[PDB]
Amino acid sequence: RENLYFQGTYNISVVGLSGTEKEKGQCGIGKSCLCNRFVRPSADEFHLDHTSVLSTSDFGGRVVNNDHFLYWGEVSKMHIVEQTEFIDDQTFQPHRSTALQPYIKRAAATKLASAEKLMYFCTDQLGLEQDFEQKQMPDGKLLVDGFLLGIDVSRNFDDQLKFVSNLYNQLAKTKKPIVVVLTKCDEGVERYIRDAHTFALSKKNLQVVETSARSNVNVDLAFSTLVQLIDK
Ligand SMILES: Nc1nc2c(ncn2[C@@H]2O[C@H](COP(=O)(O)OP(=O)(O)NP(=O)(O)O)[C@@H](O)[C@H]2O)c(=O)[nH]1
Ligand SMILES: [Mg+2]
Ligand SMILES: [Mg+2]
Repeated sequence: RENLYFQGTYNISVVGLSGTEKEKGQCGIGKSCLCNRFVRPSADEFHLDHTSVLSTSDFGGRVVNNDHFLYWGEVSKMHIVEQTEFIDDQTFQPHRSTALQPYIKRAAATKLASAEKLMYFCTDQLGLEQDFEQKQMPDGKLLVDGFLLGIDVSRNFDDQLKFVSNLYNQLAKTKKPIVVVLTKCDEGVERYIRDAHTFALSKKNLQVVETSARSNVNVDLAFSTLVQLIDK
């Protein structure tokens, strides 16, 4: 409720350039690794490799649950979702392509009902979910409180930033708090970092947190920064 000092639970959606392997140059922008390091930061539980190329069976399992988002779990309360795009492992087109909103619209969704969705660990889990802990997304539904807007600044960047700008506009229409997160800063390019900062400075009170999921720098800070903004 709006009158409370701390709302106590925070549903955070992590978004950024997403699509086919080709649209990502066979290299995603860092959403999954950011989420993974936040929710389960131990070396034993952190995976650098989280493919979004899935079989129809993987896509229809209870972890993916016919969604283009993943429930990464609960941090203790913060519930973490990654908005992405899953492609078929034979046709290489998005799962349910004809039925889908474009990513920018999909990713800006603030009501995320996926009943009996299980928490995601890794693509190994998929269709083998009995082999992992089975934690369900709360209430089968999340009302998004805020967004982390990811930008890969590591060494086609200008097209990424164009996409980020269009995605930002969709997010801003929600009137939900947004924090820009620069990802893979352990390999960061100063020109890219500078351009990302210029973009965020063009907006009203848009903070930028510089992160590395790989080196485990500023991951908690990115999320805490958003939680603080949510409660303002
Ligand atoms: N150097 C470096 N590489 C990283 C970092 N985070 C992720 N990566 C690399 O970038 C790859 C893609 O990261 P990933 O988190 O899966 O991206 P994504 O945005 O989830 N991709 P998708 O759009 O497919 O869901 C990883 O497999 C890893 O090689 C980081 O902090 N530093
Ligand atoms: Mg991912
Ligand atoms: Mg409040």
